[PDB]
Amino acid sequence: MLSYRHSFHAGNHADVLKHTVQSLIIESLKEKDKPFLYLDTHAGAGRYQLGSEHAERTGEYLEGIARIWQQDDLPAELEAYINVVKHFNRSGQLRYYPGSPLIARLLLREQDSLQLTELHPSDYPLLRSEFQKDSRARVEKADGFQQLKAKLPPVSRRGLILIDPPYEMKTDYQAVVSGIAEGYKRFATGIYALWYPVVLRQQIKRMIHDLEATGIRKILQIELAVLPDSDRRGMTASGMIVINPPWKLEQQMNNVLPWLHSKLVPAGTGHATVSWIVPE
Ligand SMILES: C[S@@+](CC[C@H](N)C(=O)[O-])C[C@H]1O[C@@H](n2cnc3c(N)ncnc32)[C@H](O)[C@@H]1O
Repeated sequence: MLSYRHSFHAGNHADVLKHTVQSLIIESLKEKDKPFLYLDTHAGAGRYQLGSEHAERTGEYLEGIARIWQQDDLPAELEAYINVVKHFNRSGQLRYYPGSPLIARLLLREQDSLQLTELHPSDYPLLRSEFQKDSRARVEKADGFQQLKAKLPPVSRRGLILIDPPYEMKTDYQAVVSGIAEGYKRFATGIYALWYPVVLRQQIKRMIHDLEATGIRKILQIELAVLPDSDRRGMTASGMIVINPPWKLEQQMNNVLPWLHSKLVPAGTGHATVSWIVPE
């Protein structure tokens, strides 16, 4: 029960993909002056210490953010995200990694809003202190999936909903789908970004089945695999499923995925794809 700790994984290849997509979506939303909501259902601590014992045990950040953040030929699509990372590592050494709530905190504007939830008794107080005196943000110790009912639609009528669970309980694979259907019912023009791991390809196929069955349209799938699928290799890939993706997102991902994959996976194994689960 809440035994998952994101500090082991912070800044790994999956975070790099996830936060790339988050930032691009946010930048798109800012192309209109009107305010929007950023909703993070499973928000985490806010930032992560990479020198921590948990990070270095896996050291997964070494094969993720570390391989891209100082590249001189960084694609223009990655600048906003990487400039947030640099902000938290101004010494030029990689010591801290910003979670989704801090990427949002620095990319959102004065008029925009954040609604964040985190249940874990270590991570919640940490997240709360990240947002003291930032009156744009509401931070609660509550179930994230329940927010898709309670907080939608936003008063602004615009927004990004990031659903990023740890999949520690297998039930998450169903809960993400029913959660999205509940959210969509309330706010059908929302942008929903669902992160998923590939541990067993089986469970992803089924999840995508259930998503298709909701009848929701306009669903984009972005996946980066560092290894081919297996049933004995832990997490070999991760992806972002985006409902109502912004107009440029498909092209931006086509622009940046080959570079990303080349940097994250120098051996060239696995794959990286962008395609539609359900077209318009
Ligand atoms: C991996 S993290 C997400 C990190 C964050 N979104 C980021 O990008 O930096 C998943 C988190 O969800 C929390 N959690 C698990 N179940 C939850 C629930 N039902 N509601 C809210 N938070 C949950 C965990 O404690 C953990 O911090």
